[PDB]
Amino acid sequence: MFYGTVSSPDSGVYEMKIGSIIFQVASGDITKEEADVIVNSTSNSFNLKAGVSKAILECAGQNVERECSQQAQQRKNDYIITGGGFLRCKNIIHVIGGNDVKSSVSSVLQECEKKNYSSICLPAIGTGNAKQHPDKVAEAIIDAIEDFVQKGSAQSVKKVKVVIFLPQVLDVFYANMKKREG
Ligand SMILES: COCC(=O)Nc1cccc(NC(C)=O)c1
Ligand SMILES: [Cl-]
Ligand SMILES: [Cl-]
Repeated sequence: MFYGTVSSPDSGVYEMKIGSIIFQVASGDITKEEADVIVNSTSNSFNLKAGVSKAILECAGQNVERECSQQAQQRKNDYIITGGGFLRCKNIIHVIGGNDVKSSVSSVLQECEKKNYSSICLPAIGTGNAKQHPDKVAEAIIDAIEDFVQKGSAQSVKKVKVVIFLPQVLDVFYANMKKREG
C-alpha cells in the first residue's frame, strides 16, 4: 500500500520509504543530530533529567528549561514546543514518555506540517524512565507515520529518523521494518 524496500545507505543505518517519507533508524547520541525538529521524551512536568532527556536538556541549555516550566505552569499540556537552544534544530517538541506513543508521534507530524518543516529526529519514545516495551514503541511510531501518509497529510515532511540509545533496541526497530516491507 505504502511501504518500500528496507536497505542500508550507511553502516548501521537502515531505511525504507513510507509513501513520500523516508523513514530511517540508527543507534547513537541524538544530541549530535541536525533536523528541523528534535523530539525529547520527558515527564508530565517537562523537567525530567534521566535517560536521553538529561542529555537533551543539558545540551539545549537553561533558556530552554525555563520555557518548559513557564509553559508547564500555564495549562495542562500533552506536549510542548520550545526553541532549540544549543541543539542543531529549529524547535524541540517535548512529549510525555508515558503517553500513548502513536498519539504523540501523530502530534509531532501535524506540528511539523504547520511549520512547513522537512526533517524530524526522535528517540525510542517511552523506553527510558517510562519503561514502555521497545516492540510496542516501534509498532506505534511506524503506525503513526503510516496513518499520516494514508490520510494524505504529508506535504512538507520528507524525512523521519529514529536515533536510538541502545543497539539492542535498534534490532527491534529493524525487525519491525522487515515485517512491513513491500
Ligand atoms: C546509561 O544510560 C543512559 C541512557 O540514556 N539510558 C537509556 C536506556 C534505555 C533507553 C533510553 N531511552 C530514553 C528515551 O531515555 C535511555
Ligand atoms: Cl522515557
Ligand atoms: Cl532511545
